[PDB]
Amino acid sequence: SHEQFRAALQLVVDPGDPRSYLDNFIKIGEGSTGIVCIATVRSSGKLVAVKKMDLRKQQRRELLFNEVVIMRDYQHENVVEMYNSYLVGDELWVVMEFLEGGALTDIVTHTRMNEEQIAAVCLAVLQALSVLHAQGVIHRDIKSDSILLTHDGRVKLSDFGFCAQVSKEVPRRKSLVGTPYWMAPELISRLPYGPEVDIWSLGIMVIEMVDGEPPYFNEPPLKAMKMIRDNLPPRLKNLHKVSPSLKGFLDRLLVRDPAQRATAAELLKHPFLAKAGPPASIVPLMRQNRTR
Ligand SMILES: C[C@H]1CN(C(=O)c2cn(-c3ccnc(N)n3)c3cc(C#CC4(O)CCCCC4)ccc23)CCN1
Repeated sequence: SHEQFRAALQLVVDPGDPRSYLDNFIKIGEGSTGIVCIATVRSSGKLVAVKKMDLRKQQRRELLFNEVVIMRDYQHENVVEMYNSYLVGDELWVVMEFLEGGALTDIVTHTRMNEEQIAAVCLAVLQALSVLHAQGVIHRDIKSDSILLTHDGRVKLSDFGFCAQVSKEVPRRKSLVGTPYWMAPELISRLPYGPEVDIWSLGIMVIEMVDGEPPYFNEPPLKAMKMIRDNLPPRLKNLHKVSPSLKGFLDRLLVRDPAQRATAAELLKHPFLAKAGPPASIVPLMRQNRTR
């Protein structure tokens, strides 16, 4: 029931009607079940990000609990910070840190990044993923859209709307959750899975950064999933010279067998991440800067 869901959600969100201390909502994104707005904290003038989920439009409701609960009080340099969560009418509102730099999707679909830039993104995501995996947090939506940047190029992991929590007692999830093109093969095959699905999704995002799009992106999503399930681990098709470290790096991420796929803590030591540039190397790629 809808009101049954709204009632349970009211117990886990913060109390209050946040429309009191926020105004000047500017819509900047749409996710098919919700939107995302820039808002102004009326008491300080600072800008925050506010995402509003239409409760009536959630295929499966438990996911909204995951994000608001798992992310409350979470602090990491490479993770977008959630300030508060509120139930407003038929919408869940998440008030979070606003990243003015926007998504990595805008960079990857317009220009090809150099290895120093790709290494910098990988390092930021892997640092966030290693801390999250250690606490049992599975992101389940790693892609370019889930990467947000500051104006000076700092990488922050975003969109924990599909995240989940595993423990020593229940160490695996089984929900069919994620974006079809970045989904791990064990997940598409409807097997139980753990944090290793994020490592595969990261490997697909490397292909994004090199090739501009994930494999099979021209195909409909259900077609891409059948192909991920049955085909061999993609390697870069963007056949412009790639360094051997990047080649060896991707070979540790895009492993069909999750038990053989490298973990986040293992990849933090990989030679490819030595290529990582400073956050400033991301800056020229952003739309506000790349045409000057
Ligand atoms: C096509 C797009 C549609 N999208 C958007 O429009 C989004 C834009 N932002 C922006 C943008 C700029 N700055 C910020 N701070 N957020 C989003 C943040 C989240 C999120 C989240 C959290 O889970 C992170 C951990 C704490 C709790 C909340 C989700 C979606 C968006 C998503 C990508 N695909």
